Amino acid sequence: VRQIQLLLWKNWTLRKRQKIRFVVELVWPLSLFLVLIWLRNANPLYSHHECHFPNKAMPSAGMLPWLQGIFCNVNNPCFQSPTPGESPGIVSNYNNSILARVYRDFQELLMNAPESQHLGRIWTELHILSQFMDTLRTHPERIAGRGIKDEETLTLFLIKNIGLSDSVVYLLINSQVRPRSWGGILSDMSPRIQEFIHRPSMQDLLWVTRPLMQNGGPETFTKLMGILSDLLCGYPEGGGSRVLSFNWYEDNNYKAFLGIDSTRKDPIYSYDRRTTSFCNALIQSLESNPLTKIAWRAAKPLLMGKILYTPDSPAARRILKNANSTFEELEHVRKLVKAWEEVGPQIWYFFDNSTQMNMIRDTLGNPTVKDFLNRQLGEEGITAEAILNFLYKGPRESMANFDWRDIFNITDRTLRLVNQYLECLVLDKFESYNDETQLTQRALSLLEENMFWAGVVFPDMYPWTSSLPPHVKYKIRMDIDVVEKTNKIKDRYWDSGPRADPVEDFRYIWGGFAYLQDMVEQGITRSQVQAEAPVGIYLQQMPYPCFVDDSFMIILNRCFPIFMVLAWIYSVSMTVKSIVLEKELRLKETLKNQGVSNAVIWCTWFLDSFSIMSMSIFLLTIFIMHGRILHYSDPFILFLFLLAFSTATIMLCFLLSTFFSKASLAAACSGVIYFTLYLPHILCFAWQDRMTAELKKAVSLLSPVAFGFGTEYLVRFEEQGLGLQWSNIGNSPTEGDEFSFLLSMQMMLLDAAVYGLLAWYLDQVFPGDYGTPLPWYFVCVKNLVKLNITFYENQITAFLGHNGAGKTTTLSILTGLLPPTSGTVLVGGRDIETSLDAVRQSLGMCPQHNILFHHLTVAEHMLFYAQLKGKSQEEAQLEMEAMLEDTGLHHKRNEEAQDLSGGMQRKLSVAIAFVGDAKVVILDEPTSGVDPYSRRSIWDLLLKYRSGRTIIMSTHHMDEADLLGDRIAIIAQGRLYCSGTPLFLKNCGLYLTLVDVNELMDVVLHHVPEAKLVECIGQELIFLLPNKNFKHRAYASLFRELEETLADLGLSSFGISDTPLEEIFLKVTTQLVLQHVQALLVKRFQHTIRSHKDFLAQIVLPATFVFLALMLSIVIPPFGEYPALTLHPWIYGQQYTFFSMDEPGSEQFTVLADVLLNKPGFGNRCLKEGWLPEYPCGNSTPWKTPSVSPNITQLFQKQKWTQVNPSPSCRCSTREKLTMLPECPEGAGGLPPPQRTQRSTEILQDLTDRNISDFLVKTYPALIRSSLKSKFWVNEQRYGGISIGGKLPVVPITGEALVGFLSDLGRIMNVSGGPITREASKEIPDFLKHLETEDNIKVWFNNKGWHALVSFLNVAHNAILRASLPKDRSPEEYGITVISQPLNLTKEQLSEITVLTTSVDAVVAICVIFSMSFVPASFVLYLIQERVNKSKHLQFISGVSPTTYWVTNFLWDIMNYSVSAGLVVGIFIGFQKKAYTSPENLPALVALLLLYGWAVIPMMYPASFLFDVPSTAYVALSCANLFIGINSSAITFILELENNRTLLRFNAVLRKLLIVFPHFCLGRGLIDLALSQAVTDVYARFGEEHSANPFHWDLIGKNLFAMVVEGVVYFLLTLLVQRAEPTKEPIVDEDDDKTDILRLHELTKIYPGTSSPAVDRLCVGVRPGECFGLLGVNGAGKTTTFKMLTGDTTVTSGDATVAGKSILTNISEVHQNMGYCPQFDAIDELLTGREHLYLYARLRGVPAEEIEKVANWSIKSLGLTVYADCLAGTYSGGNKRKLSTAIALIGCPPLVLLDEPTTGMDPQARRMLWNVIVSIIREGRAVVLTSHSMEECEALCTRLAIMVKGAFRCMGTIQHLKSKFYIVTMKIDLNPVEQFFQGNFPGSVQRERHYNMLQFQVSSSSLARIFQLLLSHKDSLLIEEYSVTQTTLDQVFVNFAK
Ligand SMILES: *[C@@H]1O[C@H](CO)[C@@H](O[C@@H]2O[C@H](CO)[C@@H](O[C@@H]3O[C@H](CO)[C@@H](O)[C@H](O)[C@@H]3O)[C@H](O)[C@H]2NC(C)=O)[C@H](O)[C@H]1NC(C)=O
Ligand SMILES: *[C@@H]1O[C@H](CO)[C@@H](O[C@@H]2O[C@H](CO)[C@@H](O)[C@H](O)[C@H]2NC(C)=O)[C@H](O)[C@H]1NC(C)=O
Ligand SMILES: *[C@@H]1O[C@H](CO)[C@@H](O)[C@H](O)[C@H]1NC(C)=O
Ligand SMILES: *[C@@H]1O[C@H](CO)[C@@H](O)[C@H](O)[C@H]1NC(C)=O
Ligand SMILES: *[C@@H]1O[C@H](CO)[C@@H](O)[C@H](O)[C@H]1NC(C)=O
Repeated sequence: VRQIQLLLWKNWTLRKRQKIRFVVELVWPLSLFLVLIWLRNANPLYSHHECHFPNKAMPSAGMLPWLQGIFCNVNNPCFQSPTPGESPGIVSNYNNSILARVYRDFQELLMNAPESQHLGRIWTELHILSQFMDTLRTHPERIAGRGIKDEETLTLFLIKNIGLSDSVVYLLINSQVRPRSWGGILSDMSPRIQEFIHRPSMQDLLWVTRPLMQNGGPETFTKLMGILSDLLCGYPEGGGSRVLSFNWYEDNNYKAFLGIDSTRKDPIYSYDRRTTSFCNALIQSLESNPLTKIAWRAAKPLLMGKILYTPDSPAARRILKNANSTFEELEHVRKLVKAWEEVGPQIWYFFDNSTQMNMIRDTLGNPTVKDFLNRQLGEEGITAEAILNFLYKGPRESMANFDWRDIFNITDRTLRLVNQYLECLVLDKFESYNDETQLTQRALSLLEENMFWAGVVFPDMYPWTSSLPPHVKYKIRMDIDVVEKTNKIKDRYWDSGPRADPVEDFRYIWGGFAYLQDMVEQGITRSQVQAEAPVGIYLQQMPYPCFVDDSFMIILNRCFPIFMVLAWIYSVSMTVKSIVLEKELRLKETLKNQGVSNAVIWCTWFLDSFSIMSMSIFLLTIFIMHGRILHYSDPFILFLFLLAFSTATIMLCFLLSTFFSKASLAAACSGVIYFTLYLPHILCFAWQDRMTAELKKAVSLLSPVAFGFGTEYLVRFEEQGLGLQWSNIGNSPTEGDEFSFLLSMQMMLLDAAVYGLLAWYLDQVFPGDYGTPLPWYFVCVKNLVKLNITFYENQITAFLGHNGAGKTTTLSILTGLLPPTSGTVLVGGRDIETSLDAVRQSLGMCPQHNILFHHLTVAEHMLFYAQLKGKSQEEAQLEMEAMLEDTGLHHKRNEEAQDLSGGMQRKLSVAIAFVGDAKVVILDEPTSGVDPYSRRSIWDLLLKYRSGRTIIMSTHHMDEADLLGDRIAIIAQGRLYCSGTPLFLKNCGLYLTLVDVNELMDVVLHHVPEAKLVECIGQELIFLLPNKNFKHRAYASLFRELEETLADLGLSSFGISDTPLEEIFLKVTTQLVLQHVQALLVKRFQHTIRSHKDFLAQIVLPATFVFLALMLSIVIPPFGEYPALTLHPWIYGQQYTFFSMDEPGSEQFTVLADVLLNKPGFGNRCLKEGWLPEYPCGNSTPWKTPSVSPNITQLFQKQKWTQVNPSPSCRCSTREKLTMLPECPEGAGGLPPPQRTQRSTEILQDLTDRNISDFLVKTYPALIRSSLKSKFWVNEQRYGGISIGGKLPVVPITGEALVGFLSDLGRIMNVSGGPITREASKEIPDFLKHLETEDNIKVWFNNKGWHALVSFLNVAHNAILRASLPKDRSPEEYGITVISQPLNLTKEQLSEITVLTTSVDAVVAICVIFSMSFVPASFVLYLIQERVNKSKHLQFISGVSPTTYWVTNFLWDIMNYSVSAGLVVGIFIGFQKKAYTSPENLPALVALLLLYGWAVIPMMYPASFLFDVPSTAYVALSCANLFIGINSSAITFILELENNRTLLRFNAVLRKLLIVFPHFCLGRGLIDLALSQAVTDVYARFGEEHSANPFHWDLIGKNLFAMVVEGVVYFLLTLLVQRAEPTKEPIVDEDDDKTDILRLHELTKIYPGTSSPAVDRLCVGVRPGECFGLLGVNGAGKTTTFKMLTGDTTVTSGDATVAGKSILTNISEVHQNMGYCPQFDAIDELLTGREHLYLYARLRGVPAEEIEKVANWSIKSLGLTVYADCLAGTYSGGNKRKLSTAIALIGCPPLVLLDEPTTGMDPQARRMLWNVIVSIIREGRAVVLTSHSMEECEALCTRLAIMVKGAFRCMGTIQHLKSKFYIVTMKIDLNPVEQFFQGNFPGSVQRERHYNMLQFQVSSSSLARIFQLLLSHKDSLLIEEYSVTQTTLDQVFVNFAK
């Protein structure tokens, strides 16, 4: 088919000529995705490496490990390499620290080396003899000549004075000449000590200790913390990495969009306590300084907090006595520190005054080897005297490290400071309360000062239950701020990451829940068993693989379809508007009649809507690739997906093309239907994806839903990279989901196909032009019988006929639109047998409506309409040139059809009506409405196309038929009357009009006996004379007589006229306002009850929106309710929990494993119904083994792999592409776990003798991928078993009896002494036993599960309890359960819940406002409908001033708004929506609802003036109101949430700026009501309560007052928006190129009501009986004068407006003067839907009262009881005009301005209307006519006037006016008549060829000479018949504006 090319070219021409929709459709979606590009740039993707978190020691695993662990893991570091904790045997990570390295260097060189054994003897020598001390050493010394003392054998002295030739003289005794033992070879462990101090352990002293030694505190606290970590922690890789857990999606609204988030109620200051009075100082310094205001707030409950137990029963006291294991040893530590107070005074006694200190001073000569000390300088740092060093520098003397100064003083100061700090602790934390209700109030009291840890309430035990049940159950009641919420157990939004923030998500560790829980369970276990065998807990979080968390992935999954829909919404609207407009102009019917099929039209529309769509999609894909938003998916499959979406939406537009007939309405409605069809994808995405049937084709019947599913799959793929590559486009992609991206696109294409097919099916049957439901396919033209018509080849055969009397059906049969067959209508020599071909190519037609496109130029209109049935384009140029030459419109070749003149449009349509060489042509009213000059132009065009064509024109103008062409054909409901020329059909007589009565009538009677005065009208006289056998006396002798006698008689005019064709055609066939507002109210009531698309659509749609809002708000559960969780591992779904059995050599560990995995099951599910009341436990115990995977799994791991990386790693490809999880290969973690077994529900894996980390971190991606199906609530099928076994590598070697060694050191001293040190040392072995635990167990927990670390503590402690008990009391009955029940919230805690609820309240308030705003939009639509379509100024002139009109419209608006308000309040009254139905709150709500309309309707009213389309105003107002309300509520709500100078602006806009808007007032009213209700509910169960009476006069009352004042001021504004006479003359001189003494007479001038001289200086007025016709050319449209005279509108004063309505000028009295001149409303102002009562409403404006007459007054009309009962919108073309002109004359007004009194009416009705007009002018009621048809202005206008170029030209009666500005027709050889017309008559004109029907016009008054030669001498000139007619008034009018 070739029509597709031309149709596509036409569509492209329209698209290019629009130039406004094309540019925006191409540019604006790019701008929309620029938002996505900006969001991608702003929101980055977080990428991070592998994590291996260290251990988290528990209080049951010693004090030292737990304390150093809580100090080390303050950040919970992420470590790439696995920590030593994950290893099977070793469990302590802190063996790389400086202290650990020092302790490893020691205990190796010194203790564990067989070198100190010898020195032990010297150490234990002591040799401290108490009796042989204290200056008691004297000996007799009787030895002589020898020593060991001094010889005493001499007569002079012994040793001193006898040192010369005598006895002993020196240390060695000698009588002749003067002169055990060695400890450790005089050196002991010298080289060992030197080596030990020369190790890297010097870094402990000379590198890191030196900053601490200098001053108290080296520098800022960060460096001190780092130094302490280096000493204690010693973590590798420096400071550990962090994940920062960037996920706020769990509440925390203040920190996301409210700016800075305020903390909790911070304490004021240290307001006294029982502490040291120094601890208060540091507490104040920490809780007031912002640096530590956060850390101390999270540390005060632990150091200074209380734990409360409810039962107070002896069992509870016994349990807690076994639970204070850590505190009873922290007290021991504190006592040990405090023992310094007594030790120090005795240690310092060794320097000031001590005998021991003197020994080293006295040992310098020979004791302790030689003079050198350290074995004669054994080491470089050794030796020196040491008597002037840190060893001693005298008891008191004045140096870098001399004496015990700089060591003892600093040590004492540090120890005293440590004792003071440690005294700032509370260890009697356990407080004994009862009944569990004092617990809650005391916790509430303590939480103000943060001195409250928790409360351990025990269910089901009375205060008198000394014994302990086999199943001991207990609860922990934490504060909700520092405990995980118990209402949600999962994150509810899976984000790739380990969820390991130090402070944001580990509320179970730093909050103290886990520590207290473990202490309580340890107490319970040790009370129920009491068999020692201590086993702690070393909770270790599961490793996490390297991940790339992209925060943008949340977007583009719920925002990409939003943007796509909002991007093609305007294209959808524009294309639907174009399609509907192509049918509204009745142009699709024209195309179908021309020959092109419907399928071709659909195909070309698809091509037009697809070319621009493809261009836009190409631009969008280029932008997306350039925007770096979809970087990995594909460059091309995205383009294919968008093309599929485009064709789907084009098919949907084709579907929505139906159900519509108006372009604007369809354009407005499609733009919202296309989004409503996209809503249920959002509905399924929001809390509905979990409930899926694996085949969403049923719900994806809408294309946007399919696009949403496809983009969801694209998002889910983009996380792993390669989103939509061809390799995995479909074939069960996305973790084996049945629904596929490829399948989704294919079914969307099928959806487009079915939409197109259904659109075809509907369009074949829905339009009213034609239909066929359920088709179930399986001499040129002449008519002998069809009745007898033979259209001649060169005649304009006017096919006249009455409406519905064969004038339409016969044409429809002949044109082939409805071929009846069985006839002899041989059109052009061809029959009906084949009318599709060779007929339409030469049967160009023209319907009544125009067939010109709005936007095509005339240079292309004829081109398209000639090539539609043409073949080539070269001939098309010649045809266009010929058509332009004929039409004479060559100058206006580039002007579009819309810009063409009104009269030129019809001329062009007739020109293109028959252009493809149409031999036979059909015309339907070629000149229905045109200017007479344009009528003559189009007639000249038609007469130039008669060379070979046989044009057939069916005109309702009988006057036009006689002048268009010969051979008229009138059909009188059957057959043919007479197919002859009008001259031969006129005589199927001659009426001469002569314009005193007695003198005028005397001439007619005297000179003729058959002369009769037909009508003696005013200023007229119509004389009737016979036509047949009239001789010469009655032919023109009267004209000779009238001309002979014309000076005496006035007349001044004369003429002869023939019989008009109109006759021939018919021959064949106050106290007034109260009664006006009532009428307007009745009209409104009738209109609103006779329209189901305006009343119900405005009282139900808001109700539906409010119901949807209520449904959305109700389903939201309360946010402030926190239930209690049983805290067992089965709270989640089916899961894998592993099982490592390490340290097999311990029988206790073997029995623990056996009673963990086999006998009582994994967990707590006892033999009785416990720990799982609703979870039954089955009996499977399969003990299976995984089958081999010989693909590569049984082979790749079958090679030799060392201890390192036993698995073949996996691809952490986060280098060039962000793949999030590594997506590890088939190797994964290696061989599968040896067994899978389940007892209750969970699969158990025996990870024994197998690497745990290499499996846990590597098989996790596979499990999560297999489990991730919705990404909302996904169970990763694993949370972490517990690894039985593991020894704490560091254990105190000394153990017990260390005090005995310490006592021996203090034995020879006062180092022993003091009451405090005895108390500290009496129970030291228990302290050392509890310092660390030898055998220990590890626990693995997945922190992504919220309640996992707690639950696995519970299962581990249950196992420990079941293992420690002896070989009796079977463990199947023994268990412990914890229940986390947080405390009830406080004011500040519930403030967040109040804000969260107020958010939903504001959302529902916005929905209610948007729903309620529709009614004012409907009122505006009605106002525009009755404004632009007239009937506005019609009611103005016929009614009271606009003030009362607007008042009654306001009253009706209130009446129609009250019902909707009642519906809304009645849908709120059900279910008690947010307690809006309360007796105190309901009046406020109903008042707000009622007053919102009163306040917003006056703002809706002015929108009528701005908007002219009565359909675009609805959307442009609803969207505007929605935007205003949303903006107002958002500004007034989100800004209300931190004193950052925005609160002043917020208050200003709340008080003065935004208070004006009623939408803001209603929003504030509902928001404040919701807040008040929430506060009342909060205070209800707190016992406070308050009144909070509505109408606060400052909170919600101000909104009501604002609405009340706004309604009045805006009504005044609407009234204001709706809100000269120099000289005049009575003289009339326009007749030749003095008062008012007549009825309905005017004596005034006139001036234009504009800035240009439109109508100035008009005539005076009209006589009582005078139908003054205000005619004129289209240049002077008379609108500027008609509007000024009546109807107001453009009735501005201008320069000199002085015209009056016969009683007063139209200055300051137009309203009073408007009661005399009812306009005829040439715009067909029947804008209502009232039947038989529309005239009842229009009959108002009665002088005093007509209520008893209005029934009969409506009866007087133009033949009532015909269409009166029919609906006003169901009237025919002329019926509405007849009704309008009947209304225009109801009160017999003196002056009537009948503008276009009839239009498109059959002559049978035009004659009746003219009869009514003459009847009403007979009495004296003047009328005014301005119709373009000269037939009406000649048969009705007694006087006539024509205005040209802005001024009138001529006046007077029609006959006298035509005389200043008589054609004889003869019917027969033109030889004798031509000679007679040139020999007898000197003047003549053309003879109109020799067609035997010639028309002769004489330019002279010698009518007498045309009688004898014409009638009497007819045979002399061979004339069969003759007739004389004067020139038509149309010639005179054309002559003026020629
Ligand atoms: C768990 O063990 C700790 C170990 O101390 C208990 O701590 C309590 O500590 C306070 C102060 O250190 C003791 O108060 C003292 O009472 C004596 C009189 O008995 C008085 O003379 C002192 O001046 C001081 O006020 C308190 O006695 C002590 N508790 C016990 C039971 O001895 C903690 O109470 C233990 N918890 C449980 C639940 O048993
Ligand atoms: C805090 O909330 C708890 C919820 O369990 C309240 O305890 C019960 O609250 C309900 C109301 O929903 C009452 O009907 C019960 O009587 C309460 N229990 C008891 C034993 O009285 C608790 O009262 C609340 N505390 C407050 C509001 O201070
Ligand atoms: C911890 O374990 C042993 C204990 O001596 C030793 O290899 C070293 O101190 C540490 N090993 C590490 C950190 O790999
Ligand atoms: C400790 O240091 C102080 C401060 O200089 C000093 O006065 C004192 O002598 C030193 N030695 C002591 C207190 O034994
Ligand atoms: C121990 O202290 C007491 C009193 O403080 C004192 O008398 C005694 O001498 C001291 N010990 C020695 C060895 O001096």
